[PDB]
Amino acid sequence: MNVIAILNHMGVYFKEEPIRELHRALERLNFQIVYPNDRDDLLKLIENNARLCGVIFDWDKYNLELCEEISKMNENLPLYAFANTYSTLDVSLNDLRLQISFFEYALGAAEDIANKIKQTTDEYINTILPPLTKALFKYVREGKYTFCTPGHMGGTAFQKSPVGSLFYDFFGPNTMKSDISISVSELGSLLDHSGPHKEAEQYIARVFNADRSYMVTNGTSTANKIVGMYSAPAGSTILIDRNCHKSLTHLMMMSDVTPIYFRPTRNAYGILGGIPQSEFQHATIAKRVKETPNATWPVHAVITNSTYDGLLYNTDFIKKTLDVKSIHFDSAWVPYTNFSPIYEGKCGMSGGRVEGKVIYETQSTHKLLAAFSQASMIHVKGDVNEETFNEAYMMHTTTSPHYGIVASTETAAAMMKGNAGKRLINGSIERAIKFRKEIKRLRTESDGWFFDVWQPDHIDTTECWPLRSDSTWHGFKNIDNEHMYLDPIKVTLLTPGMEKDGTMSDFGIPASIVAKYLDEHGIVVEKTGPYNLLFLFSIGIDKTKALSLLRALTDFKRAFDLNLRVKNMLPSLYREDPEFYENMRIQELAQNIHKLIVHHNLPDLMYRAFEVLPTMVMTPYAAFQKELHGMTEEVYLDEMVGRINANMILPYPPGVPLVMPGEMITEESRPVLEFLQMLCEIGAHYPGFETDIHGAYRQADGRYTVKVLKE
Amino acid sequence: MNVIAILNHMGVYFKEEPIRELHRALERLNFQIVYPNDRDDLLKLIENNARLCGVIFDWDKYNLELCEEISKMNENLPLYAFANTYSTLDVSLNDLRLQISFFEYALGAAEDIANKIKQTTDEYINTILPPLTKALFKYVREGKYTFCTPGHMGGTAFQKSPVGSLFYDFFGPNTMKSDISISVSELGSLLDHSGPHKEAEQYIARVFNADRSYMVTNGTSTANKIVGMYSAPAGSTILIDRNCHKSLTHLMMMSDVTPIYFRPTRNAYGILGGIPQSEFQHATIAKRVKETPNATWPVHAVITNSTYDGLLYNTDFIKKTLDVKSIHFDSAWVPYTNFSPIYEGKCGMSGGRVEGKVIYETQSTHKLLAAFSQASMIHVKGDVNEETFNEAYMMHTTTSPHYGIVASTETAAAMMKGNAGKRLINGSIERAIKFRKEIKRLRTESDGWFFDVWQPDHIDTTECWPLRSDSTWHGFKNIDNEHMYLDPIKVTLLTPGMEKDGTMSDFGIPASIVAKYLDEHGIVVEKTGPYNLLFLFSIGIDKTKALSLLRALTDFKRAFDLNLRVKNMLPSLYREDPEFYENMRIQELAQNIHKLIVHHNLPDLMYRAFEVLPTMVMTPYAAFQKELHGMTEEVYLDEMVGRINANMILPYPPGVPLVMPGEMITEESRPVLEFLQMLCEIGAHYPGFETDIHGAYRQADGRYTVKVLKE
Amino acid sequence: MNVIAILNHMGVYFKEEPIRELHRALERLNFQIVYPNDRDDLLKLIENNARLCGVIFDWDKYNLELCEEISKMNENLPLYAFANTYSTLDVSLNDLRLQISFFEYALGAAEDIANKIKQTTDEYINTILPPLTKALFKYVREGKYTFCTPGHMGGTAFQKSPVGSLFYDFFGPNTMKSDISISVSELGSLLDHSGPHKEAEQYIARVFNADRSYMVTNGTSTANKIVGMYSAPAGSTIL
Ligand SMILES: *Cc1c(COP(=O)(O)O)cnc(C)c1O
Ligand SMILES: *Cc1c(COP(=O)(O)O)cnc(C)c1O
Ligand SMILES: *Cc1c(COP(=O)(O)O)cnc(C)c1O
Repeated sequence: MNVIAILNHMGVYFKEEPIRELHRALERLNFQIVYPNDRDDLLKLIENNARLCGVIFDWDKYNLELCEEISKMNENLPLYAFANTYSTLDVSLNDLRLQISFFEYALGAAEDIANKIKQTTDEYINTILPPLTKALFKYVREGKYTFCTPGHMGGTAFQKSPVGSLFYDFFGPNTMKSDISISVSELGSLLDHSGPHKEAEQYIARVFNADRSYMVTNGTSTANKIVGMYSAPAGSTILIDRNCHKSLTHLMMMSDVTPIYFRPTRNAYGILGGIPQSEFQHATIAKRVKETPNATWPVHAVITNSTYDGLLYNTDFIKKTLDVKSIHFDSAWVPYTNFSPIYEGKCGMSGGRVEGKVIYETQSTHKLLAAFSQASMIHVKGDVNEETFNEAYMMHTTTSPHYGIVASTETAAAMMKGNAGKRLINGSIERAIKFRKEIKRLRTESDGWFFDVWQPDHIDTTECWPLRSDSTWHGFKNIDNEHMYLDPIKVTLLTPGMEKDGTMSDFGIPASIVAKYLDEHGIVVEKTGPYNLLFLFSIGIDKTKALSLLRALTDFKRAFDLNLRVKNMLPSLYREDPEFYENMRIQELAQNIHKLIVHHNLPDLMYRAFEVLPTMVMTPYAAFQKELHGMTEEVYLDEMVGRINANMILPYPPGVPLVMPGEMITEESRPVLEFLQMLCEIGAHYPGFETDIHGAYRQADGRYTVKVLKE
Repeated sequence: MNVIAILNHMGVYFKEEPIRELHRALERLNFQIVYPNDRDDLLKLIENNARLCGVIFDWDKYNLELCEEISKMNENLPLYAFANTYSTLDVSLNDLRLQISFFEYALGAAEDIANKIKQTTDEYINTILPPLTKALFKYVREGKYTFCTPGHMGGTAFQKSPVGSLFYDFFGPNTMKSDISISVSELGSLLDHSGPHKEAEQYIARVFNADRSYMVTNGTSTANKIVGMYSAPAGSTILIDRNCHKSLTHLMMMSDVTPIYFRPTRNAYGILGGIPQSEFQHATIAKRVKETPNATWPVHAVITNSTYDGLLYNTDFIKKTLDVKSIHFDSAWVPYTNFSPIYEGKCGMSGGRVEGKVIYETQSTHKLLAAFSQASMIHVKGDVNEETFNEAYMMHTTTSPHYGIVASTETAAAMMKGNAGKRLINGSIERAIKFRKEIKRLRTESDGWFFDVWQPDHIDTTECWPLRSDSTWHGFKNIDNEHMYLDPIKVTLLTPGMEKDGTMSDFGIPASIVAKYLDEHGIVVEKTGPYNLLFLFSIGIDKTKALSLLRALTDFKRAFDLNLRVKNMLPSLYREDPEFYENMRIQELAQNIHKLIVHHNLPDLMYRAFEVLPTMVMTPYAAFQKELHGMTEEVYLDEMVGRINANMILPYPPGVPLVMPGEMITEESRPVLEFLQMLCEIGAHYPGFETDIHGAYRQADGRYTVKVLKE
Repeated sequence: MNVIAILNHMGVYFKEEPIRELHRALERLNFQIVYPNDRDDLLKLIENNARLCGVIFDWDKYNLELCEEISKMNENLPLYAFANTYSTLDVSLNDLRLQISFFEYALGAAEDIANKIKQTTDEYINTILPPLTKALFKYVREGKYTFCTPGHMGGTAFQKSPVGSLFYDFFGPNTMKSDISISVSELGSLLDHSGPHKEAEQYIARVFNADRSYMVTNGTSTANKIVGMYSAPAGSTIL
């Protein structure tokens, strides 16, 4: 932050001479001097260059063309405008947040002007930063408190060991000095909720529109277990979603509760939809209570909004139909549904406090924002006990938190405040919609097959495309209108190979081959398998990272139409088995895999398997108790009908659980077992595409083994 | 790491000319050149300067005086010794780990020598570093895999926001690039325990002498709950220590178990001793099972070794008398009991595998070592199930671990391996023993009172001082011999004010006033209150931080003997209440507080209160169930006899729990209630020394309120 | 105030090399470096030279010949003494007012040492000066309050008149900026006897051994008329 802009050359000498004298004075305090050209030149030095804090221009030249466009980007940006004798303001310059510092054209006084710019720049730094981060940066340059934790104390022990000097010189001197615990008086403690930590929690909830919010320092996987243990006593009933996370499954194994799984919607490509509106009724929930042994009235509900693919729900209908006093929303993929008018009424924070209910959200911080890993939040909207919810937060958070992540956790809430942060959320949406139009433009004009974006036929708008009932792009039968939304920054590329009715075709390329082709250039697909390609277009994807993805997609069509070899296209796959992948081309491998999907019938053995649910004998908490006593055994995959599993089956593809720990496969869940045996055959012929199931151990013959319980 | 040493000036020209030519060649690749004088000069450039990797000296001048002292410090340190024509080795140079690189004195070949030094230096970096850290540093300069988590992607989003540029320019560009998740193929995942993470768990367990060790990324407070949820089913019996931690209390409130509290020893100064040998008997444990309703055979035991003050126990006697198959040792203060011969047989890892038992330890990493915060380990010594214990670890660690802390967790185990790490553990002990002798030297020679170290009269040794039965320095009656140890790096300053029998005196200064006086110069007291001052002498405490503590202690005697004012000595205390602390001196405040301790009788109302235990009605897990249902109420402190509390009482001073959540104060625990009412009176007369109890809330009249359960 | 003294030479290289690295780091923040000779050389750099604030010497060489003579001349004078491994204090160093800052001989950390000396020097300035004078110097560097008396406002009107530029350039920029009236909130007023002016009256009386003392701004000739008009009514008798 040391860029000073000097716009507009008057041509006279009594105005350019003070500029030349100031040029030699600002460089003595480390400041970069730039000279833009016209009005459009200064506008490009703010959106692209974020390290600018000084704009020098003539006030009697552009008093209305610069005070309006700059105010729409940054409000507290200092403006070192130079006025004259006959200078005045304008009536249209009253409702604009600006910081204009006037000066004169006096010779010899250039030294006093340089001291005022440095003092004004320090005021801008001490304003846009939160008080928690301000106390961290001040303690590095001035704090000298000895005998504190940790033992390194800014890297003192690293300067005495030969191996410790390499780890300290990589990050930097200012990196280890900010690693302090609760051994500081002028910073308070995180568990005490006092001092700078008290004002930090009120600053995040005010920007994100909330009443009280904490700072989880162990990722979202930990924040879901703290809230789940607040409104679920031993022996109650919870309403967890079927499309849950690995951490959400362990929550059912740590508390003696009786969960009730929902019935989400799904298509044939593998993209899971959402929970229908009929499941939130009173006659639907109460019907499953009597059918499930040992189950009372549900007091907590876990809703995955959005899912792993990115599909927003309708919170305006759940907060009125679902009769749960503690409704939870797993907002681990949408930490931005507030800073844009196309996201109002789509989350729990949008709106107001529900009478007699409370909304919990675990907005991830390190997922789709800009902060260190292992960072999460707990958004509470309602009237809860402060002395009770505080004890549950200390059950998973240590007494010495890492302030390096805490400073970045609150930073994400400050980077989005104001018009400077709205240009990053709306900017990523405009870059995502532009990428969606570049696919349809290069599809009809191309000569052959081309990738397709899972989007409606009409994308001539900047909002969330609703999933209506008279469309064929989504392919969700019996879908509810005004309930399923689409995330514009969640572009899902649909590779050719299937039709629009859900059947198979004759010519197509699976998404597993494209996933490895993008890895050679440094692109890893977020979700691949059947015929989908999920990508993340958050604030970290600029115009360079977005255009680099389109160029790699055009190279795959050129290499496939010319029929190239595997060695001259996929060097990483050739090193796995050079003998088998010798005389093989890109067209021979793409056609042999497509025939195996039609032969084994993948879309049918996957849709019917995920629809039915195995018979849940006991609660997931009771299954973990038998494992600690040693009553577990390893059986074959073909010999397991009528047994209780011990772990959760997570087959890849897709990425959703199959059998929960504590269920039994009877005659109702017959297609469930057929889905596991089909992946063991298709993933054994060609190397590289082996079967990936988190729970199936590979032996020395080919047959996988599962972990069940003793009879 | 770029320091090259050139020792011994022969005086000739055919040997000094290649040195001058090499001086201009090594500077082109960023290397600092130093020229030591005699033999003692080179020895000071290694212990103090850890960034050295090149030693150039004549082989035919000091072939035995340098190859022996350097080998005792660093083994893999390269030695760029220059040999001659008539050069040979020595018989005494066979059992020494060195790396000697021979060269010649050729003109013009100085460029080829610089390439060999840079290549040898790169081999030294790629050897002393663990494979997990090596893969993290290499991924920064080569790995460019985009479209992955976290969202910042090396700090890309920070370059677009004005406030984000100030946070990216603080830690450094190489800091954000090293923040990656499990979205990397060549680094594996932490939950999968494969790849670099698989070899990292074996490298730590080998140095720390263990079979399997993990890396907890949420501090030690979280790792204690992982072991507690493995050998303690719902309805069993655990043996938790009375001197537990805040996280250990929440473990009893999350699992339906029946804990049995021990009876640790204690004196009058507030320093808690340890568990006697009689509590580990079979007739003592089985007697408390019948007296406690709903209690079976104990299957798990939690032993706090060491405590908060630093007192090692006797693991050689516990592992034979205590009949518990799952014995836990809370080693949250001794992460170094395997690098010195004066610590053998004092921890659970020392020795061998116990037949039919298993030892669990939670060594703290960010306490007395050198690593980032929120880092812990789980040491397992026994025969446990791998597929069962792994599920308990994933119930508290997120799926995307922060590799910045994981790389530093294994670094702490790598910085101590070899003789280079033994000089830091034994070096901190030598600096601690030297500090203990400087107190007794400045006590008799001084003219007046002086601080005293809680140590025996004979400290003329370098080992752990045992607590015998014929000594008066410890003041623990009915103590067991060869069971209580002393940590030399845990110096506890005993301020004058009490006698050696446990009564009170006439002249003394409390430790609370000294605690605030040390904060002015930059010294934070770890534990204070009655008449004790606990400090931490880790590896980070060098000779500068050690000598700075003695100077501040001598300044307190000078300011007190001359009778100075509070405003001219304690500026922080004067700003709290300038009106009351106006006409007050340092002698008037030190004498008024000492009379309040004798009047209210603190040592008697604290020793008898901690001895007796309240009547535990229900288990701590059952007390948390009534809090979620809204059956709590706030009552006065004077009206609570016969009620069940909801929170844990943690009064300061000292720092140990008083009443556990789920206990009742009857007629047996009468002194327990008197201890809470005594602190409310002594901490209300003079500002700054208010009553600090983690459980009692301050109202608007003076009387504190507690949180109990409804009848 | 920017003179740093480095006394004695141990002759070794692991102690003189950190001195050479610190020599190039202290000059970047405007600090003069002097190299005294023997013990009598450092004593002449304190009584004669008053702009000195840093004394660097070996702790294991003159631990009693320097900590006694310097204490007899200045109490809050910082002492940047470098200690070693086998270093300790003396029993005759308990009743002496000194400010000893310990360091090491580590290479590469010369930049961090320069930041500790600059902050220690700033703490020395903010301690020996009274709070009234300290608040006046900070108001000049940090103070953009407009529409206040007097009319010059740090010398603003002097930059417009040709004759006024000769009077403003004679004293200095920091001279006219320190001439402020009671138009400042964080400095209080002299007639109100509150804020910094309240603590200044109690500080002067404590130095000159008194209970209360004011500050007359019109010489002694005016102070004699204030006391005379307090204990001499109309028609009384004075001696
Ligand atoms: C990725 C994810 C998590 C894990 O996020 P972390 O911050 O790494 O713990 C938890 N829940 C959901 C729904 C996720 O998608
Ligand atoms: C300090 C301490 C802890 C907490 O350590 P962290 O690594 O910060 O989690 C836990 N137990 C004991 C006994 C402690 O002293
Ligand atoms: C010199 C003198 C004065 C005048 O002093 P000023 O401070 O200039 O007013 C007054 N009284 C006596 C006795 C003097 O000697």
